[PDB]
Amino acid sequence: KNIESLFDYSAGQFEFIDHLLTMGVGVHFAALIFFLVVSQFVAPKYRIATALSCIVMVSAGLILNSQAVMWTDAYAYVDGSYQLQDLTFSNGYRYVNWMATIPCLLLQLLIVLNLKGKELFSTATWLILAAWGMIITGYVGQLYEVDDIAQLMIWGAVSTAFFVVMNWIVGTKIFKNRATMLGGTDSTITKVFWLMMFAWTLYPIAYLVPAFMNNADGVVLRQLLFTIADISSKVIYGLMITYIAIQQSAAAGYVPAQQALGRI
Ligand SMILES: *C/C=C(C)/C=C/C=C(C)/C=C/C1=C(C)CCCC1(C)C
Ligand SMILES: CCCCCCCC/C=C\CCCCCCCC(=O)O
Ligand SMILES: CCCCCCCC/C=C\CCCCCCCC(=O)O
Ligand SMILES: [Cl-]
Ligand SMILES: [Cl-]
Ligand SMILES: [Cl-]
Ligand SMILES: [Cl-]
Repeated sequence: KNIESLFDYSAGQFEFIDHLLTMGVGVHFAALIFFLVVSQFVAPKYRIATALSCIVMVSAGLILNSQAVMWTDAYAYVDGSYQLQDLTFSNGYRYVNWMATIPCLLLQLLIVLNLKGKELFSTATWLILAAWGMIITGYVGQLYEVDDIAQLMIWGAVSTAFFVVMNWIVGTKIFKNRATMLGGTDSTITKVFWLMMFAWTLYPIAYLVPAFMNNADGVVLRQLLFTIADISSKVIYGLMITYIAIQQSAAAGYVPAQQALGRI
């Protein structure tokens, strides 16, 4: 069902994909240690936002690790190239994991936006429903990336509709609650919005790779786009969320935050 199964891979193509996934594991678990240590400098009001980054680091890191082992399990060097064996490789597990990681990325944004109570519960509910609609329709579409490209594009259009509506909720909440943010993070949160628009858009681009580059080099390109998008949407994004959480904690008088920012 996946275009990965259609091709043999040169030693260079196979080893580069292996190193891309392995490097992605190292980056996420290295960042995990950072968010863990820094969490003690976050005020209790925002500490959930930094803990969610730790949850995203292990969740994304485990999928990248699972993809890397599946990649080496599925292919062996036979007659001068890496060829498919018994076990299969698939990108579908990324979609299943997004069902958990995307709500975590959205929740930590709502936390540093100083949303509370019923507006927090209502906004998160609509964001998660829009995200799940996007992921499920996209998962169904990529099942047809070999057998029915036309069906992959129609499911992608439905998924893009959820994507655009989700981004409109995110943008509306950011620019409406930007005024409530402390320590100059009202400026920083606008860059987080544009980082999200850039990084999250890489995923539909990779989703369309079977339509404009259905060959072994397109397989490499898709994993490369996934690596750029994962690092930007989770690691860099989490580093900006954590900075915003620390800066607002210090502005609100949290002494550990003031001492942490003061020592650097
Ligand atoms: C850390 C993982 C993230 C931020 C995943 C983001 C996923 C998306 C933004 C989903 C994108 C899709 C569309 C925009 C329509 C085509 C199918 C979906 C999955 C790829
Ligand atoms: C924040 C951005 C993170 C970027 C992560 C990717 C880092 C490595 C990127 C690729 C460099 C180009 C590698 C050359 C590809 C060789 C083609 C091939 O033989 O398959
Ligand atoms: C084993 C696979 C390769 C492992 C590579 C290890 C290198 C990881 C490098 C950094 C990952 C990002 C985490 C850095 C924490 C924040 C850095 C900062 O505060 O500027
Ligand atoms: Cl607090
Ligand atoms: Cl507080
Ligand atoms: Cl993920
Ligand atoms: Cl073959």
